[PDB]
Amino acid sequence: PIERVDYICERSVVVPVTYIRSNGAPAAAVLEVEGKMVALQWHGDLKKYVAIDEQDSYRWADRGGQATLSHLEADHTAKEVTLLSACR
Amino acid sequence: PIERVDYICERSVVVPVTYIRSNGAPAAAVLEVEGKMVALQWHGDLKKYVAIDEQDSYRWADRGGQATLSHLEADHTAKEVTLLSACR
Amino acid sequence: PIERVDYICERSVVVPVTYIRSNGAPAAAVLEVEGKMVALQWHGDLKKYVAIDEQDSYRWADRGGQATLSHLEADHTAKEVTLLSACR
Amino acid sequence: PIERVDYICERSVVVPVTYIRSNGAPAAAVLEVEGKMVALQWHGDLKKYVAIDEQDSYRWADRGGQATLSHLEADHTAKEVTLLSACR
Repeated sequence: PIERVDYICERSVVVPVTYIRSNGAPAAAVLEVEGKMVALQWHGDLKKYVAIDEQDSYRWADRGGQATLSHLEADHTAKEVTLLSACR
Repeated sequence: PIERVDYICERSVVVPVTYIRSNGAPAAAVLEVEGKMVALQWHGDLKKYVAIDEQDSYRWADRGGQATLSHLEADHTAKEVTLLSACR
Repeated sequence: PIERVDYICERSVVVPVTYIRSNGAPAAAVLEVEGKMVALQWHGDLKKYVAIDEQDSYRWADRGGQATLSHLEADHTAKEVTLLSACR
Repeated sequence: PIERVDYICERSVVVPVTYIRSNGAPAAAVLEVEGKMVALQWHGDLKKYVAIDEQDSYRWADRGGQATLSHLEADHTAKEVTLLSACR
């Protein structure tokens, strides 16, 4: 299943998302944020999508009506930075 | 499998693509073209990805080193319009 | 004067434009097309805006309700390619 | 004068900017951030460019090698939010 969902975040920022499912389960999300196309893979353990690029580790948490785009710099001192809190 | 591929087309136009595979086979492609995020599903019969939106029916043909972005307006008189011929 | 105008072209392609005027006259246009920010300068002789980058010579013709995005490759054999015919 | 400058910010975020000058002085900046084209006018008093849209009041401070994208929500309780700290 392929589903296009547009999210509207603070400052009227639009985050377009493509969700890709496989056999009932979340598998992939692709989104456009900060001028990048960000491919993310579902992480059932973290219950969040995590960018496939370890260098540029966006995370996208789908919580139904709401969603959160965060980012973790690739550093042990780095903490997850919430970048946007979205609504579809 | 999730794979980010960037394509460079005529006029140095960059088409970012996310390919999503399922059990060895192509399944989905997501690309950014003409300022849109375009979700496409693999069509084995047409051996091309076809937008999930019948209204805005981009097609993306992956031919290895080269790729073609086309579009079909949703009309019986409409013919496939080649929009870009890409290289990765 | 600075004016944001959004144009809707074929395939529902949106071309956002910023027009910059100086002392009553057109001076600059900035648009987003083909994933690029394209800065153009008014050419009174050609009555069209011409990209400042001679390498990537978009032209934008403002004809009121309608507008045309064209491109000229930097070659003597090259002819102006109409890329989009827009409406605001 | 029309000048294209690309800025690289945190998370490798690229902010393309067009600066428009008039008779030696800054006048306008157009940038692409958060998926928007943002037209800004120079404010000599604030020594920063301020979006022409009072609703979506990005500010862009050009400090030579470095630059800052901020935003002010249109509310008396709102404080300027630094969104990015850029380098050209």
